[PDB]
Amino acid sequence: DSLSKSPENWMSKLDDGKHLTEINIPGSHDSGSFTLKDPVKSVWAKTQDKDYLTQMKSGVRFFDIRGRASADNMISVHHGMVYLHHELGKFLDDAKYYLSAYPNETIVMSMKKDYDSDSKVTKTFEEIFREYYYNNPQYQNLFYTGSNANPTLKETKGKIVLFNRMGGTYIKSGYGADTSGIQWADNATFETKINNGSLNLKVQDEYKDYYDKKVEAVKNLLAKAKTDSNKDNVYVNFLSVASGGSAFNSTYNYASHINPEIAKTIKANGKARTGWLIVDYAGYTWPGYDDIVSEIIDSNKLEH
Repeated sequence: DSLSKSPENWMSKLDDGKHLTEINIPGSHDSGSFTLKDPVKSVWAKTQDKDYLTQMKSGVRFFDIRGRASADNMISVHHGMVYLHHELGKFLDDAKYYLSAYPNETIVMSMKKDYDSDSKVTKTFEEIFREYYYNNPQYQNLFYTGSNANPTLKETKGKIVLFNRMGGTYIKSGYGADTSGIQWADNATFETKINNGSLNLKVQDEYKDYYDKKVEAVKNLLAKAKTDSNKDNVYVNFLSVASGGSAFNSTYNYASHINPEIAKTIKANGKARTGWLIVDYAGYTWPGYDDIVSEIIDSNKLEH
C-alpha cells in the first residue's frame, strides 16, 4: 500500500541511504500549541490540536519548537508571548518514547527563541539549550551528534537532528549548527547557505500573506523543489499563516483552505520532490478533501 496508510513508521519503508534533505517530510508549525483551550486566544495562537505522540503517529517528523528561557536551566514552549504549558523536556520525552518504539524514524527538531527571557535568567537561550538540553546526560544518545553536514536517514534514524534557529551556536551537529547559524529573512521566500556553505537552504516563510498569496508562495517553492535533484539543497516550505488580533480568520480557517489545496497539488504531481512542508493542524481531516500530511508522505518514490 501507500506509506500514507502506515504514517506511524513511513520512514522505515524508505531507503535509508537517502539524505534527509531528499526526503519529503511533513512538519508541524508551532508544534506544541495543541495545549491551548481558550477560544479567543486560539484563533491566533493555536496551530495544532494533536499532541506530540499523536502528531508523530500521524507521520509528522519535522517539529517546530519555539521557546522562552524560564530559568537558567529551563526552556518553556511558547507561541511568541503565549506560554504553551510545558517545558522542552516534555517534547524530548515524547520524542524519545516515540523513537524507541519506531527506531527507524528520524525526527528533525527546529529550535527558536520566540520571546524575551524571564527577568531572572542570566544566560543566553543558546547556552541554556546547549548545556541543559543538548549536552545534558538526561538526553544522552537522543540527539544526532555526528559531524556529517548533510546526514542520511541511516545516520539519524532513532535520533533528533537539531535544525538550528537560535543564531550562532557552539553546537556542532545539525542544520545551521555553527557559530554562524541560519540567516532567517522575515516573512520572505529566501535562500541562504548553511553549514560552512555545505548546504543551500531555500525557505518560504511568508507568514503574513493572505490565502491567495500564500498558496502562490507555497506553490512557487513547490515547483522549484520538483525540478531539483540536488541533495545539497534543502527546502523548508511553511504552509502556515498568521491570523492577527480579533478577526475570525483564525489560523485554522487559513489551514482548512491551504492544506487541501496544496495537498491536491501534490497528488496531481505524483512522485516528485517536495522538500519539507511545515503545516498547521497536522492530521486534521475534512471530508471530501486531500490530506496534506498523507499527500506529503506518499510523494516519496520507493526505488530500492
